[PDB]
Amino acid sequence: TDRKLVVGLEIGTAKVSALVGEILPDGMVNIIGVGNCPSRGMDKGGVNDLESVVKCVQRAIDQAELMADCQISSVYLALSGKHISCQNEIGMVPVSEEEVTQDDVDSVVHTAKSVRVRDEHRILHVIPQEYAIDYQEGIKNPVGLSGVRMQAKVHLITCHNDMAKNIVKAVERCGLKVDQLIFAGLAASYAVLTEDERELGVCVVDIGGGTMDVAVYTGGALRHTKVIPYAGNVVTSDIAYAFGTPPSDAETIKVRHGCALGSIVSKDESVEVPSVGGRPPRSLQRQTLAEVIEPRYTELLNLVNDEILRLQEQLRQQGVKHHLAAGIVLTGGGAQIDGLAECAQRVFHTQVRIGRPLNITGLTDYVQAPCYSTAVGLLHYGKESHLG
Ligand SMILES: Nc1ncnc2c1ncn2[C@@H]1O[C@H](COP(=O)(O)OP(=O)(O)O)[C@@H](O)[C@H]1O
Ligand SMILES: [Mg+2]
Repeated sequence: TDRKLVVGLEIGTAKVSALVGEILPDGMVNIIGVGNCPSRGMDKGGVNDLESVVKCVQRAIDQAELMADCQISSVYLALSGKHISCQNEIGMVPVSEEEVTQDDVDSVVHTAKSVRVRDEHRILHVIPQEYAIDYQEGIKNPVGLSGVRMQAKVHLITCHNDMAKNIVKAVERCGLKVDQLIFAGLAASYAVLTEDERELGVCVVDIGGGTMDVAVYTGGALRHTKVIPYAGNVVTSDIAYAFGTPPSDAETIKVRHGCALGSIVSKDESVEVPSVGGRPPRSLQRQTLAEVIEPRYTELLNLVNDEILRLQEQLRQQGVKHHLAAGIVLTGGGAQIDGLAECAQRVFHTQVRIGRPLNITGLTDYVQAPCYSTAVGLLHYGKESHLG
């Protein structure tokens, strides 16, 4: 008769995004409300001023609430940060009456997640990877099948206990309930990935301001989750230091004229820059600016490439699919720079594409930017939370 709504909120380093979407019978999300606000009160270490973030959240909430003609009461909250980690466990149970029932599934996943976890961490996501019923490896939906012993591979995403307290207080002080805390990198791949790319094998890199969220899917299952604490802010620091310009201006010139490949930028495109110390403005070439951006971006993607390969090795020792036939998907705000899909192709030596949010309709023009990957992914994750 009506409409099922899902609202996602991302309190980022520079933007606070609130998205309102309808669940359609398709499985697509009809985005009917957008809310943007400059994220005031958050360092990269986290929240430094609660009252500022409360006004920021309710501002973004009020705009999307009015644009959608609804009443937001609960949200799906994103969560980024340095102290996010992962681990993989393996459980095994005797199959009840030699036919896999739901209680068989629930206990083997329970015995996998009931393990010692990284010092000062709690389980944020319990994601089963695949099941093995009597040496039929790689089973996704195993309920109903026959067998004696069943193995389950479960992927655990863990986070520090306190790293969410501030942003939960911020949202709760706006009269809103937190439906669930979602890892930002997880929601990102929910938005930019197709299901066949997970089957073929892919690696998503959510490139924000302070973190690079990396997820690796092989054989249709999430294999790895890694947070690298170096992103677009380190690139901005290079421009501010290599040219002697305020970081507020180094951020402007990077988004306005930056490029990850000095190979493709012309020699006659010249940019102007305000200098520090009240000293006269300087004039540099777009190519020279790209010659500063390229070494850092290459170094960052090599950190991801180094993480992909050593994971691929350990997967080879375990007899699990490992090849990334779908390639690399770079997403996030830091992935929107020119020439990046080409700079990454020289690093990973495979197909690279810049992914935007998928599977959406309505106000798609407002959230089609790769920086909206996490925000849209909160809508899809919450949609899957409903139908289940
Ligand atoms: N057109 C662009 N070119 C290069 N970098 C960009 C561009 N747009 C945004 N960025 C970078 O992306 C980062 C912000 O991405 P975002 O996903 O909003 O961060 P977070 O996930 O931490 O909130 C900033 O560091 C910014 O410099
Ligand atoms: Mg982002």
